[PDB]
Amino acid sequence: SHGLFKKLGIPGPTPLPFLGNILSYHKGFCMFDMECHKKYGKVWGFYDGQQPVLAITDPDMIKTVLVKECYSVFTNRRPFGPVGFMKSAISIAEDEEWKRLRSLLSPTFTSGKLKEMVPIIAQYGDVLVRNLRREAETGKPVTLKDVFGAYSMDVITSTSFGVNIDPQDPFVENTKKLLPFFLSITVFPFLIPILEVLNICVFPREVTNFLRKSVKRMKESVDFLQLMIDSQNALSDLELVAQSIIFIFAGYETTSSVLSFIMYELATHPDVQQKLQEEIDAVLPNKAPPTYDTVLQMEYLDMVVNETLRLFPIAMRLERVCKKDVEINGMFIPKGVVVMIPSYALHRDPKYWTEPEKFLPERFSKKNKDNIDPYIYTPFGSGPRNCIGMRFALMNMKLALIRVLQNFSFKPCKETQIPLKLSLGGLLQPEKPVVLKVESR
Amino acid sequence: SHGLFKKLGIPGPTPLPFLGNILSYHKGFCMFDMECHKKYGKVWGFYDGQQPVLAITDPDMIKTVLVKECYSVFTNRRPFGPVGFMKSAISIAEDEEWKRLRSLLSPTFTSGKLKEMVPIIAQYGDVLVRNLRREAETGKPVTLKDVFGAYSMDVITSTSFGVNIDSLNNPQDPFVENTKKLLRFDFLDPFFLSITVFPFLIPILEVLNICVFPREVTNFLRKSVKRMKESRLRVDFLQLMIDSQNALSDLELVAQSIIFIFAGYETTSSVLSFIMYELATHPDVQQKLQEEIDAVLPNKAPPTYDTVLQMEYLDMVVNETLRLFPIAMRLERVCKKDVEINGMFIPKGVVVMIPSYALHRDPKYWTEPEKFLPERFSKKNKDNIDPYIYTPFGSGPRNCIGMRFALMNMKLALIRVLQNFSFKPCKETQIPLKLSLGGLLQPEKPVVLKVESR
Ligand code: HEM
Ligand code: HEM
Ligand SMILES: CC(C)(C)OC(=O)N[C@H](CS[C@H](Cc1ccccc1)C(=O)NCCCc1cccnc1)Cc1ccccc1
Ligand SMILES: CC(C)(C)OC(=O)N[C@H](CS[C@H](Cc1ccccc1)C(=O)NCCCc1cccnc1)Cc1ccccc1
Repeated sequence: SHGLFKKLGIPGPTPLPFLGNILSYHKGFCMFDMECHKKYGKVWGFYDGQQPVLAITDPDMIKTVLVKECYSVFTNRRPFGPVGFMKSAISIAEDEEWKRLRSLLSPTFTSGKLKEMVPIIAQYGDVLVRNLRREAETGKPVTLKDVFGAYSMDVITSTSFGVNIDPQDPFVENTKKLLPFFLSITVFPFLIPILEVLNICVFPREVTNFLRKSVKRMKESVDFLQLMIDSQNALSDLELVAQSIIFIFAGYETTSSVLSFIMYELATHPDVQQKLQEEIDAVLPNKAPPTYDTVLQMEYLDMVVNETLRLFPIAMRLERVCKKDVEINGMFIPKGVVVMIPSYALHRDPKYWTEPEKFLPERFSKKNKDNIDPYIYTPFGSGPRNCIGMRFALMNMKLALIRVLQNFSFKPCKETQIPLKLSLGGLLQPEKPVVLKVESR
Repeated sequence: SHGLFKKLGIPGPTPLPFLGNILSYHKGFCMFDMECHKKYGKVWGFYDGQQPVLAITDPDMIKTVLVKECYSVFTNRRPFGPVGFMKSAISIAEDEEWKRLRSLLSPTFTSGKLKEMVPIIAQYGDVLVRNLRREAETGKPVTLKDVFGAYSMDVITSTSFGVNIDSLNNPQDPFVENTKKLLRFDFLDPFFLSITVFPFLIPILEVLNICVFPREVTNFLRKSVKRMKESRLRVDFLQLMIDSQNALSDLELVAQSIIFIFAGYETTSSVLSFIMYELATHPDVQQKLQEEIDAVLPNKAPPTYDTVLQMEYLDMVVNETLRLFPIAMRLERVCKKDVEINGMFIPKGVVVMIPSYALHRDPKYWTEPEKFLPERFSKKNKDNIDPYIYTPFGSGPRNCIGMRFALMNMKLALIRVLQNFSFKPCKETQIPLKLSLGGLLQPEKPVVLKVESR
């Protein structure tokens, strides 16, 4: 099954038996995609075990997979298991059950519901300034992911459940240890049903048994939880827990990690951090509380977040599974081949970005954003199955950037890893934690 | 009220009672703004009747009005009336209504939407080449405004509604004949010179259902858009308004559609006629432009989205023509509260105007400003260009929302036409071109040129 790409005339690295091309992951998913982006061109194919993975870079072919042929061919992602009861997760759901869950959780982040969340986040924006003021009056380098993780945990637990959880909070402690052995599932896809019918999972039982019991305590009979009960009156009780774990993890690990990526760039680029503080003071003088209209008005704030998401796409890749024999843009893709879109390799392609290594917010300016292909820059994906919490994540991260830059400035320390080396492992994280100096204003 | 600029120490022509400085418009908006820019300097003020109009020319002062203090101070334009139900149009909406309509219509011209419209425009390009070939085999000078307006009406009606109204031409198509008379602003006509100068005459006409647009063209466009709703039966301009309606009104949908139909017809065809006039009067520029198209698109290759963005000299010819002929001429903003920008106090109610025509021909910014030199916008010299002195589409949140669509439709026309034909002047070609001394930016005599095939 490894002579597939040799047959279709699609180039790619020579796979090893059983392992495939996984031994080339020693530098990471991103480094392997960039090396293959230069070695083989625009389209190459490699193997994750015996699972054939086809990488595409043509924007027209990307649009056909993500947007056009979504409900017809490229509907589901790579089968991920064993998950146990977490099979009902919208991020892992497939075919008809996904459309029911996607349409059930879509009204969670409308412009009206997002406008209601601004006063809720405005409360947590003050405790963030107060806790950072303690670490500002005392010369101590701040572990940013720590305090941002506490801020990111309160937002998603309040804007989705209405419950207040407020340094050793058992949620942040449990939600973080979903962070190895997967090396086997890529090589034993047949061991996935070995653990399904016999009920074995990959997620630790304690992080699920706690969250399953916490959602039941949350079931105090318009929120993200209130939508799932009104739609129940068909939604199951165990399916309700699976969607909460995805929202709790996405609201904590994604927002806080990107916020840590933004502060590092602003501290390592003083003129960029200064120009952003001046704009924030202009739109919001006297440290005025931010509103939904003032968040979208700050364009340089949007140009900074879009540039950081370009350099640091936490998802790195985009995966879709071809469910039947099709031919898109004059290229045949067999059934079962996982079509992959290297977001990291395309965000730093020298043939689409000038100086793709450096932090230049001028790329996303309204003067220059017309030269950016929306299918090359995909930090949240695209199509009907993109990031459903995209507008919620962009709002929460900007609310933290506004409320903090009004009161503090960020400078590098001695222990600040400059340049920031990304973790050579799996998910997109720095090797050493992001620590910076905080000075009051 | 005519002593406002005397109080603020701002220069300007002495106004007359009631009329103000309107009588200096005997040569037009452009000649008046250029005479004031040379006599009074960087900042001057005049009166459109009793309405004080402050003209600014400083790049930092223009950037503050158009970009910086947009949502807070300079958000709306001069009140234009009587318009009737057309007050809900995005170009005339004010404050929260415009902010709701602007975000509602911005996804119409994204990079993906414009790339979807290329195969649709490519269809009408072949019809344009065919009609230009009939008047080319026979030695007959062509009124470019006619053949480009029909092409501009085909493109904007299909890419925004999905309906094909003009077919094979049809030199008596109703849309072009009704849209060309939608609004013909003239000073020699009293009605406009009657208002403009006096604003205590707008609310009377509103209660009489009197509008600046004739009822014949509004009642037709009211039923034409209503007939243009065919669902159940793509995602275009019409599809965006209905999906956002499911709070958009029904008559508000026709209001925004009338603006898109007019802008797609008048702006695209008028600038194209200005471009072809410079190409015929400068065969070297037309030759050098034809060689670039043959290099990117050999053997008459069909133009695509990516190949259009590659032609630099095509972008340089369009930019220099838009410099010599800014169809908007002016950029006006209303100061809604007392402010002090760049060390200058501006009272509330004063209309801040940016003379785009006078700035595009300023000798202290452009070397030989009256000469057609596309080399000004070359990558060697484009860095020596201030983006707030050359504003053919405005700047800031309330700029031309159809800028990237207009630039594409004109280039897609220039490519497919120059691939097959060359343009030369005639006996009846007005050389030099005299601009209309009236209101809107048009030539006096229509641009007529001979069409030779290749
Ligand atoms: C900087 C922050 C975030 C980034 C960059 C991000 C990125 C992404 C990406 C790339 C995808 C896949 C798109 C595709 O496959 O085409 C995705 C899916 C998803 N995102 Fe996010 N995300 C972020 C934050 C969030 C947040 C705060 C939530 C809150 C609920 C969330 C919920 C989801 C869900 C549920 C999915 C799966 C959707 C589906 O399977 O239909 N994400 N995200
Ligand atoms: C060569 C072609 C065109 C030129 C030079 C041009 C120029 C301009 C200028 C200078 C403005 C005012 C900007 C400001 O005040 O800051 C404007 C506004 C506008 N233009 Fe155009 N335009 C062109 C074609 C088009 C097209 C094709 C459309 C299609 C819809 C369009 C729709 C509009 C609208 C709706 C506004 C008002 C925007 C608002 O009020 O928010 N224009 N145009
Ligand atoms: C990396 C590897 C090989 C291990 O496999 C993936 O884990 N890969 C996913 C498949 S299942 C994933 C598992 C999971 C993780 C944490 C908690 C619960 C389940 C999953 O459901 N996570 C949804 C998290 C929400 C989120 C996270 C980041 C950005 N936005 C939203 C495929 C996938 C990757 C990235 C985005 C969406 C889907
Ligand atoms: C000569 C005078 C007084 C009229 O003076 C202006 O022309 N002044 C406008 C004010 S109302 C204008 C009226 C109108 C005209 C024709 C059809 C419908 C309404 C208006 O709304 N037309 C929008 C047309 C779209 C367009 C036209 C040209 C370029 N792009 C887009 C203020 C104004 C000027 C320039 C751009 C936008 C607004």
